[PDB]
Amino acid sequence: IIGGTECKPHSRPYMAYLEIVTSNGPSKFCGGFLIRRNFVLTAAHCAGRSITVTLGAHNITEEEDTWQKLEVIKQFRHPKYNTSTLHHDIMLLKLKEKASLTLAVGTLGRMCRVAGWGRTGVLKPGSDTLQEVKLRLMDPQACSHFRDFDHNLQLCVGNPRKTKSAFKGDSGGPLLCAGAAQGIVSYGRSDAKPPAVFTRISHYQPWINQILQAN
Ligand SMILES: Cc1c(Cn2c(=O)c(C(=O)O)cn(-c3ccc4c(c3)n(C)c(=O)n4C)c2=O)cccc1C(F)(F)F
Ligand SMILES: *[C@@H]1O[C@H](CO)[C@@H](O[C@@H]2O[C@H](CO)[C@@H](O)[C@H](O)[C@H]2NC(C)=O)[C@H](O)[C@H]1NC(C)=O
Ligand SMILES: *[C@@H]1O[C@H](CO)[C@@H](O[C@@H]2O[C@H](CO)[C@@H](O)[C@H](O)[C@H]2NC(C)=O)[C@H](O)[C@H]1NC(C)=O
Ligand SMILES: [Zn+2]
Repeated sequence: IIGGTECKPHSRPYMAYLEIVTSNGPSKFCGGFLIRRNFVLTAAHCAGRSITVTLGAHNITEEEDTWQKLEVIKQFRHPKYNTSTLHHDIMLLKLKEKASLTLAVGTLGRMCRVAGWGRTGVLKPGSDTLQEVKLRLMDPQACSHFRDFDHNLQLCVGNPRKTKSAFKGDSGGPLLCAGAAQGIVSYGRSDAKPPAVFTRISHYQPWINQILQAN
């Protein structure tokens, strides 16, 4: 998160920190959010050979009693996900067991909010703490330069006259507008100039329900 502020610890108890393993590189990291006690929603580009989810985190460097580190048994990447266009950048992770509900862990032109442990600048490392930024939902014309952006599938997020933005490592986290999840961090410019592209969750609700009912 660029231009955000550190959250009060555990103030976003649905937030999930993902560590993604690949067979041919080191760990990669994403966000996500707990939508059922045994399901996490995130971005399809966060898929890997294996994933561990950490719920209840604030400072991801300092293990504490709120932590619940949970195995993912199965990854459900949207079947039309496209690795070039990042159309349909959405994925459900089924956890091996249902999470415990605690104070720190629970399920989930207007201004929306996005939180994450990602980089705090183009050349800065990922944040040790959960950060949150308020971003403006933009008309789709603001994202035209993203040639594969589609207004029906995606949201256009972030005033280009502000530096505020999600960035690397924030992929998969939710954009909340009026306390409801509307977007998923997907992609943007390498130089972090807003706006960025989010997955429009509403489009995918039938697919989400289909997976949840079959698993
Ligand atoms: C995740 C992210 C990123 C990361 N990022 C890169 O850093 C990056 C690079 O080259 O280093 C490239 N991409 C990329 C990924 C996909 C892209 C695409 C660009 N463009 C321009 C495009 O049309 N597609 C489909 C990235 O998404 C940048 C800005 C914002 C955000 C977000 F959090 F807001 F989503
Ligand atoms: C997040 O937690 C880590 C671990 O407690 C903190 O890292 C310590 O930070 C101090 C000074 O910032 C260093 O001198 C120590 O060496 C660090 N310890 C370890 C184990 O690396 C970090 O400051 C915390 N970040 C917060 C709360 O913002
Ligand atoms: C991912 O999306 C790309 C971009 O649309 C697809 O590539 C296009 O596929 C159509 C249909 O085969 C062709 O007519 C275009 O020429 C292709 N364009 C490019 C730039 O290659 C691609 O097929 C998709 N991949 C998957 C597996 O979904
Ligand atoms: Zn704590």
